[PDB]
Amino acid sequence: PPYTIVYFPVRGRCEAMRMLLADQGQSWKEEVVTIDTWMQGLLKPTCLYGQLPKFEDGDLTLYQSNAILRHLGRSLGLYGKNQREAAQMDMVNDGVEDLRGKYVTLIYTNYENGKNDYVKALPGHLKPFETLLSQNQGGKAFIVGDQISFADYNLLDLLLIHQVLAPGALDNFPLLSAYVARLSARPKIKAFLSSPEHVNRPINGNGKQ
Amino acid sequence: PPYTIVYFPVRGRCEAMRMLLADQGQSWKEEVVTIDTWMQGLLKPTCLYGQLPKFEDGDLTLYQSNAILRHLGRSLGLYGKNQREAAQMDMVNDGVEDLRGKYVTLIYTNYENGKNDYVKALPGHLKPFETLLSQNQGGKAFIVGDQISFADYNLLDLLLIHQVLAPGALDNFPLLSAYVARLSARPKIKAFLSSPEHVNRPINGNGKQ
Ligand SMILES: N[C@@H](CCC(=O)N[C@@H](CSCc1ccc([N+](=O)[O-])cc1)C(=O)NCC(=O)O)C(=O)O
Ligand SMILES: N[C@@H](CCC(=O)N[C@@H](CSCc1ccc([N+](=O)[O-])cc1)C(=O)NCC(=O)O)C(=O)O
Repeated sequence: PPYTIVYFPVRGRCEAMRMLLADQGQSWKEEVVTIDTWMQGLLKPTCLYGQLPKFEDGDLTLYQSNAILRHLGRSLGLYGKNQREAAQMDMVNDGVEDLRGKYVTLIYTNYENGKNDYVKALPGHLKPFETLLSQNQGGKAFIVGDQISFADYNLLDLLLIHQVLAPGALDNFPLLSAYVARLSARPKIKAFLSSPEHVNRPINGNGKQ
Repeated sequence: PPYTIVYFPVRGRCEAMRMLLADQGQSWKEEVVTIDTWMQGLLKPTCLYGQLPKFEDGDLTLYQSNAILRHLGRSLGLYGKNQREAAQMDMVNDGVEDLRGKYVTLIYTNYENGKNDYVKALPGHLKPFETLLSQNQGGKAFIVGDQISFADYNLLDLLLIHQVLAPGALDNFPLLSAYVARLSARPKIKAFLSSPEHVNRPINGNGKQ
């Protein structure tokens, strides 16, 4: 700490890290970058890869959302109890990222002509996570192990935005449905998902969801 | 150990982990999966996300090429000396993965009409790495710190395949140019690059590069 999130005024690739920080009783500063400011092209060239979010943790400045998540997981003790779990958490998080990428592509470049197809192939992309849960404590714990990890927050966010994209998304996924509800009931999470900062923030930059 | 790699008969997303292993004096098993076999539909359904590569350390089965790289780097001591370096290495690796995905799309779905534009935009995508190096001992050491990390093997592979795609891609990037020469000059790595299993193996599965 202190923690500072530099991002556009949307949930997008930052809602997961915010739930993590909130569920760990951490406070952070939000630096909102409007599209107008970004179009001026002043901040963009200063970003390592020309993109946001940008994260500041004390003297450390990071880019790449997944790198930020892993940093928080490693520093706040949300990365498993050993190398074996750490590897499994990375495997889970990479899967989460692959789906988010496709979700993003759908939202921003082909929403009206590709939603039906996307929702059609969605169960196939969610099944792996249902399987993962079934293999861990029968699915009554977390995605990996008995302790919540950064992967959980990223996966939770992914599942939540897909339930908005497709209402009955988890109908045929009992473990994932109970998983989402279980984590959403976590006091700090419930409070976060209920806060105005979160409610007032649109899921994506084009309003589509 | 023992290490087993289940992948297609290409370098693709496994050449990086392969150089890493070889450079660490490690040996492994190569289970080559041909297109024909893959189209038989027996292995795919058994893969966590329906894709390869698949990895086996003996008791632990992994998927996601970056999870594998991170796992090897973590268990073999190639993940930095502290939390700060590990975070920056992740930031590096994420950036490498971002460009690899675009590289992959070009080669497999739009090589002909997209190469011109891709190579034109390539300098802008490599610059960040040139910059990172200039901020780490003038680029005399590694991508992050002075110790080789899983991130270095991934970046090296990325730079090498782009050198074949666009000769002179590093003409305006002296630090990256040297970076590649040096690491490729490493005894274990140099031996790998000259091995028949590597030499005979195509970069991609569609004969393009
Ligand atoms: N791999 C990187 C990917 C980052 C990325 O896609 N960043 C986008 C924003 S998230 C998606 C997004 C886009 C636009 C808005 N908006 O409000 O206008 C919000 C979110 C960006 O910086 N775009 C600016 C640019 O490239 O010039 C990561 O995971 O952090
Ligand atoms: N995020 C995953 C992505 C894995 C991925 O894209 N895997 C591809 C192979 S690498 C790219 C590739 C494609 C084809 C060949 N080939 O020889 O025909 C080789 C490599 C795959 O399994 N495709 C099968 C499928 O989706 O059905 C990772 O990083 O490991």
